[PDB]
Amino acid sequence: ANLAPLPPHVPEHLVFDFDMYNPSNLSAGVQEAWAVLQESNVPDLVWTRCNGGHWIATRGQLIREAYEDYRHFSSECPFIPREAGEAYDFIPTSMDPPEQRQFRALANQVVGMPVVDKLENRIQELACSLIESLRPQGQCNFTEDYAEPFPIRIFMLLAGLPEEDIPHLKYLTDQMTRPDGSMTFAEAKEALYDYLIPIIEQRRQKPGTDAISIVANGQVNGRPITSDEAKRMCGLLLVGGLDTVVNFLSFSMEFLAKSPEHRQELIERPERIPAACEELLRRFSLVADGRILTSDYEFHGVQLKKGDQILLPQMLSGLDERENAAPMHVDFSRQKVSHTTFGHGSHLCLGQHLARREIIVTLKEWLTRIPDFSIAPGAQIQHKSGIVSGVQALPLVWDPATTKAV
Ligand code: DRB
Ligand code: HEM
Repeated sequence: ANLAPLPPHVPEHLVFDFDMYNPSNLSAGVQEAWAVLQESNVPDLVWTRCNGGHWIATRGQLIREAYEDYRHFSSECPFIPREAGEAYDFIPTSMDPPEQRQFRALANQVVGMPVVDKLENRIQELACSLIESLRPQGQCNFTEDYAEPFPIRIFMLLAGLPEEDIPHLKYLTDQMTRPDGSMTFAEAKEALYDYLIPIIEQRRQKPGTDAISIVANGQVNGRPITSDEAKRMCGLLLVGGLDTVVNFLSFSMEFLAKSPEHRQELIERPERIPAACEELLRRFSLVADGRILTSDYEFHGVQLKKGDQILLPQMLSGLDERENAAPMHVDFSRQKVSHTTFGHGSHLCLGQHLARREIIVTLKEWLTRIPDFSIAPGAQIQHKSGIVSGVQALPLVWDPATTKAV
C-alpha cells in the first residue's frame, strides 16, 4: 500500500489516504479524481499516509490562507515527498520573501505583461504555422503535434535561442519530469546548466534584448547576479512554462473536441474567448505543490508540527463548490470565475500573462482553421496525476473539407 506510520500528533479522524501520484478513479478524469477530497465526509484538512505522509488542504479557503502565510508555510520544501523538494535548486521556487522578491522582480522583466503584449503576434505566427502544417492531415495527436512544440518554441523566441537546439533541449527537460532512464534528475539538470552557462556568460559581456541577456545582466542585492543564480533562474523560466502549458492546452482541447456546442459558442462569439480561457483555467486546473511548516502551528483547529509537509492543491480552489456553483460545469458566461490555477500569494505564477496569451491565441487560431474536430473514433483519453497533472495523448480528427487555410 506504501503507507507511512501515522505520526503521534496527527488525529486518526483526519486520516484520508489520498495518493497524489495515483488517485483512485483516475479513469473518471484527473480533476474528478482529486475532487473526491471535497466530498462531504472529507474534512477541510486531512492527513494522508501515502508518499511519506503529509497534510492536504481540500478547500479553497484553506489553500489560499496557507499560500498567503509564507511565515508558517515555507517554500523551502515544495514537493512531496521531502527527498525531492530538498534536492531541487531552481530559483525562486524554493525561496521565501524577502530573498525571493529580488529574483522575482528580475524574472518579471522577461515574462511580464509588457513583454507578452510585445510578443503577442509572434506567438500567433507560431501557432498558425503549427496548425497549418496539421490542417490538411485531418488528424493529429494534439499533445505531441501542437501542445509540446508550441511552448518550447516560444521559449526559444523569448530566450533568443536557435531552432536547431529544440530536440536536445526538449529531451533534457523531458528527463526532469518524465525520465526514460537515460539520465537522472541531477544529470539532466546539469546538462541543462552546461548548455545555459556559456550563453549566460557570453550575453553578460555582449547582451541582446532576449530573456537570457536580461537575467545575465541583472542585479541582486546591490551586486551583479552570479552565474549560479542566473542558471537556476533561467532553468525555471524554461521548465515552468512547458509541462503546465502542454497539459493545460491538452485538457482544454479534449473538452472542446467532446463539446460541439462550446466550439460553436466561440466561433459565433469570438469576443468570449478570453473569458472562455479563464473558465477553462478554473475547470481544468492542474498544479498541486506544497509547503513545509516552519514551526508548530495551530491551523483551523488542527495541530501542525514543525517540519510537516502540506500539499496545497492549486487545482482544488476553483473546483470547490463553496467557491463556484456547479464546479464541474464549463460555463464561459460565469460572472465570477474564482480559482488559484496560477497559484496565490508571493509565488503567483510569473508566466501567467504569457500562459493566457498562449491559450487565447491557440483557441482563436485553431477554431479559425479547424472549427470542427472530434476525438478519434474508438480512442479513450487517459489522464495522469502528480505535481502537474495531465493528458497522456490526445488523438483528434476532422474533415479537411471543413477547414480553411488563413
Ligand atoms: C525522474 C523521476 C522523478 C520522480 C519524482 C519527482 C517528484 C517531484 C519533485 C522533483 C520534480 C521537479 C520538477 C522540476 C520542474 C519545475 O520546477 N516546474 C515548476 C513550474 C511548474 C509547476 C509550478 C511551479 C513552476 C513549480 C514547479 C511545478 C516527486 C516524486 N518522484 Ru518518484 N522518486 C523521487 C525521489 C526518489 C525516488 C523516486 C521514485 C522511485 C521509484 C518510483 C518513483 N519514484 N515518482 C514518479 C512518478 C510517480 C510517483 C512517484 C513517487 C511517488 C512517491 C515517492 C517517490 N516518487 N520519481 C522518479 C523519477
Ligand atoms: C497554464 C500554465 C501555467 C500554470 C497553470 C502555471 C502555474 C504555476 C503555479 C501554480 C505557480 C506557483 C507554484 C508555487 O506557489 O509554488 C507557478 C510559478 C511559476 N511559473 Fe507558472 N504556470 C503556467 C505557465 C507558466 C509559464 C508560461 C511560465 C513561463 C516561464 C511560467 C513560469 C513560472 C515561474 C518562473 C514561477 C515561479 C514564481 C515564483 O516562485 O516566484 N509558468 N506557476
